[PDB]
Amino acid sequence: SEESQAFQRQLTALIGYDVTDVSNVHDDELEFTRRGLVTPRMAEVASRDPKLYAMHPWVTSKPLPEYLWKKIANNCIFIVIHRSTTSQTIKVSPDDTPGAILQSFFTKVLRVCGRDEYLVGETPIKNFQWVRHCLKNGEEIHVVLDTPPDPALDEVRKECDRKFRVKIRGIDIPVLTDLTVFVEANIQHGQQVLCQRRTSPKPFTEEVLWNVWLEFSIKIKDLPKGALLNLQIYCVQLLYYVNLLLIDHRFLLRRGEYVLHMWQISGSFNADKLTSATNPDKENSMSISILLDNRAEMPNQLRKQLEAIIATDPLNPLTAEDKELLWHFRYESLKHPKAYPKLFSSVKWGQQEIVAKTYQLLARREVWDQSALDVGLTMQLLDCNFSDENVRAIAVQKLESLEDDDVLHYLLQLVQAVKFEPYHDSALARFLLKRGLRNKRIGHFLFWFLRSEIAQSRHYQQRFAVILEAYLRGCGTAMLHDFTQQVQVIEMLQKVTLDIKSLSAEKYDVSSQVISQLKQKLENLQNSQLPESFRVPYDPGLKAGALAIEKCKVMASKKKPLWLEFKCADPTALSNETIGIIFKHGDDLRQDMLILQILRIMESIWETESLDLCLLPYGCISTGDKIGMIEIVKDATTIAKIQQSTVGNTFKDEVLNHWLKEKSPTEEKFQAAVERFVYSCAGYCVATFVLGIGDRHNDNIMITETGNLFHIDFGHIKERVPFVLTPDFLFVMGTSGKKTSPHFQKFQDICVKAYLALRHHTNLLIILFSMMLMTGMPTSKEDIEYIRDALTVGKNEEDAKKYFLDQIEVCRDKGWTVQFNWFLHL
Ligand SMILES: COc1cc(-c2ccc3c(n2)CN(c2cnn(CC#N)c2)C3=O)cnc1OC
Repeated sequence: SEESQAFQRQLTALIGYDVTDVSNVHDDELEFTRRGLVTPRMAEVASRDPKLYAMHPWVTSKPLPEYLWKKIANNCIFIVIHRSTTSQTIKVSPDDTPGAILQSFFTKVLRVCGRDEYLVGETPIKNFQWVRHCLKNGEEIHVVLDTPPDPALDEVRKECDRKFRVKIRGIDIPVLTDLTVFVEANIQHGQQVLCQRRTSPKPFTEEVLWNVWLEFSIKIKDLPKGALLNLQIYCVQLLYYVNLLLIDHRFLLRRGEYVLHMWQISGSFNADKLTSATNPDKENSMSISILLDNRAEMPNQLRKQLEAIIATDPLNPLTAEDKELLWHFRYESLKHPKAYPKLFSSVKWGQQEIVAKTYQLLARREVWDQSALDVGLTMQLLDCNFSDENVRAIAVQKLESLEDDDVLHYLLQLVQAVKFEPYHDSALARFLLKRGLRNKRIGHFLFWFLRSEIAQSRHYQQRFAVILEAYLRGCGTAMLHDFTQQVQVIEMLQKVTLDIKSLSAEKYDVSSQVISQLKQKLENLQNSQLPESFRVPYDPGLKAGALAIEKCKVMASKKKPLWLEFKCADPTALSNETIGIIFKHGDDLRQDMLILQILRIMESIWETESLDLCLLPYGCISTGDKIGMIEIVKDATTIAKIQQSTVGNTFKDEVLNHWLKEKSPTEEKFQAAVERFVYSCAGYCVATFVLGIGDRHNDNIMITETGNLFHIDFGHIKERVPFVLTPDFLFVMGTSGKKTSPHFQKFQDICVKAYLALRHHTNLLIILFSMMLMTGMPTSKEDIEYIRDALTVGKNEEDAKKYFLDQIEVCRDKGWTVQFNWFLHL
């Protein structure tokens, strides 16, 4: 069972989709996966330590960077321990374990003050990510000595040689000028079309019957597992598509009569174009009716030709000659882990004997299994180009080597790669499931990532809902309760936002009656509907309480987002500084998340070289359909507001440096803010250029009261500019027009340092950019090819440097021209 069904309805409301539903299925694949995921779930649930699971220590194995070492040049770290009224400092060694620190206190568990963050485990104090954050931001480590959480709170509820042929019967649309239509049928494996047959064109009426056998060149014997029957309707524009796996989840050849509801084309290779899901909109979609009733040493010239192809970028095209060379010299190629994506692409997957030879090659995998982990290389074997389950599994096996900290870095992109999986049950989906069940911070973000996709994609909601349910059946009752609180808040907040948008007109000014109407709605919610407290979706250590209703406003944007301010539910909190969240409707925040995540990856790439470029990747989490939560960075303003304070537009190079010294109460702070500005500006010019999101308006660029520059709103994105480096930015650097400056020559120094460092991880970035465009930007070959030129691929560090320095010179030669042209719109 009775309560066994009351739990499934809880699960459904938490997921945002009912997995028990068989209304849009043509086989048991979803149900088989739903059952197949119980084993890996139970295995991980039974293997995790309960107390370390409860305290989820956020830690790293990585060295403490050189810049944070200067911050503690004394070899002594101060930790202040609180208990009721008492608070006492303790001199600690960076290498000390929290247990050894605790020993020193009791001679005279640890929880971060105001956060659900624990400094527990056999890790040194220099390796805790909260300690590193204090070091970087020049903060004092305030901790409280309390009782550990009880693990009983994390408990789980007890659970032939013939040619292939397809008969196409016809097509039917409920509602349709007098045009012409035909059906194109493709045998696809990865992005490769193994065979293509078409029907004769028939007039485009609402019922189009053919009754034709489409006999392909491929033998049934030769059909590879994970091959798709891609059925397309053309009129020459592609209007409809649908896919069918030819070999099912139990290795059987697909047979019988099918009535498939198809996807419409709107306005190129999207992840949506690969889905095995059928369109659930039965009343308005197009349907298709089908029937299935079926060694000497290498010459130097060649080794060099082979090395030159192996060394090449992931977006460099492999010619037939390259593919034959790679395939012929496959045992030499196997010696290079970097050759693996190229070598697996040179395989004729439509030939059973070649696939067997490929599997034989995969068995001689000592040099791959030995090799150090390259995530960029691993991600390449997980994109749209690899559809083989054994090729993909060797990538997933490399991921198992990642520490939890690295999982969170790639998690979003890893969840998106599940879209490229032929089957619902994959090594990738099981890996994500196991990692989320092991660490609460991974499971927290995995929930929201999986949820954002269920609510915004019809193409993949069915697969992601089976993965979420498998996670939510193992995360444990406390985790379940947290998600419940969080989902309740978002739902009532979404309600409020839609009502606010409706009252307002299209007029620039947000009505003062509307901002009062909001104040009344938020008061009528807090009284008996809204939960007393919830975990912040984009910062799960941080718990929000009751709204500060007098601080809540509607932002003067045409999407009318909600500026919300909450009290911190934690009594031990160091400050009375409110928690600020932007609740926005209309924008699909997945793109923003994807860009904000690449920003974090670029920060790690930089850390690898002891380089800190002070980026500010603010919290941003897609919570549902066209909705989400955005972190409000406290003590921050837009460059456009600084440009409207002393100037007051309907600009001036002076105002920024003027605003910085006005905001800094001391000279050693103002100059620190100027270096912070020059590093953050360098960082954002570099990051923004390689991503091609450089040409921005002053409005979408912010700065903190500490000179920390940061771009915002990457949603959407004649005279062009590579990045934003307007004369006001140059004024803080102490220059005008074409003039040298100690800070400016240093800014060029940081840019080149940062740019050449990003170029050291070219492959990782290209693959992430491509994956982002494929799974989050609904793209073409040209749009993807941008980053190749941006990262000056195949070029030496000198030519590459001459490129970025000229980019700086473009912004200087253009001044405020492109900036004013942005304002000329308004
Ligand atoms: C509403 O549209 C967006 C805004 C931001 C964004 C992010 C951070 C901040 C803001 N907007 C505004 N803001 C801010 C303004 N004043 N203060 C200081 C305070 N309190 C903070 C931020 O920190 C990010 N993405 C968006 O669209 C996808």
